[PDB]
Amino acid sequence: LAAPPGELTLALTPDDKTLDPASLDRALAILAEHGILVLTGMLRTRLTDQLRTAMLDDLPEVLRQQDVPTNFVPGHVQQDPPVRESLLFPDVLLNPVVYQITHAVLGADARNAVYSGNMNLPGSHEQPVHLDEPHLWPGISHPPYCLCVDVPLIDFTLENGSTEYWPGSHVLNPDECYDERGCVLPAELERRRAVAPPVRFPIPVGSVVIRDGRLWHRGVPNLSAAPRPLLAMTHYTEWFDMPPIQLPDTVKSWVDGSDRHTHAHFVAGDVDHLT
Ligand SMILES: NC[C@H]1O[C@H](O[C@H]2[C@H](O)[C@@H](O[C@H]3O[C@H](CO)[C@@H](O)[C@H](N)[C@H]3O)[C@H](N)C[C@@H]2N)[C@H](N)[C@@H](O)[C@@H]1O
Ligand code: NI
Repeated sequence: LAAPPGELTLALTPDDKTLDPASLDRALAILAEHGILVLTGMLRTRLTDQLRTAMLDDLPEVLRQQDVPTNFVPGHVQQDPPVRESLLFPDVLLNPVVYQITHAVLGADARNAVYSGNMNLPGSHEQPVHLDEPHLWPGISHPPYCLCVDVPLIDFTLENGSTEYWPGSHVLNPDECYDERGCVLPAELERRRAVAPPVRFPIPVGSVVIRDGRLWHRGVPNLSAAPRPLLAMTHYTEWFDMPPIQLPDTVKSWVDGSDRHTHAHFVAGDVDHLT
């Protein structure tokens, strides 16, 4: 593919603060059927440039750690973006279109409880197909309780490790489908591949991906010369237990008391996001 598939894609400008009813209906219809929705033209260059720069500037500190935290296989580094006041942007944390969709899917009490990132390094390995958040009981069909909000901080290409997604996989929860790490058992993977094979496609910087937290996906090798930073948030239902995001009380004024909710603990000092 050369672009996000039309059936998963809704196009916007950074000026759009709400989806009209027909746009919201299509957004919800895509998330319900495919478990993944690509929103193009959401974020200004000004914001993505500063976040990209901050995360690449922090990568050296991350690679110096005694144990570099990875997801599954070499080269998929867990990296939190900074929570400096200067790098906490309302249009990223409290995006009005993102929360319009998450409010409609999860309810008005839904809250962001993740402010993290995935730095995919040059020469990274293939992750096993997994879900980031499990089904709440084995062998049970239930609606979503969490939505991953993924912000690419550079153009994602097939070369630099755009994520493999398995459309419609978010509703699959037969017995002995998942292991303790959330990896899909091989038997189920092959059966699914027959009827609905995975897709991988470019995603331009400025885009936002909203997906069911239970969607099957894998990180894949970054074959470029440059690390591929993703900023990651996750909206949960009110009743799902999550630790709070540590934020500086310098952002409490606009974060706390907003009707788009964040599970946050506000600290007096600077926060150390890296450990
Ligand atoms: N899309 C955002 C992020 O999603 C995932 O991070 C998740 C964990 O996966 C999840 O853990 C779940 O899975 C574990 C192992 O399967 C189980 O032990 C655990 N009980 C179960 O809650 C935590 N609750 C929250 C964390 N933010 C990815 N790792 C990461 O790449 C990505 O940035
Ligand atoms: Ni994952």
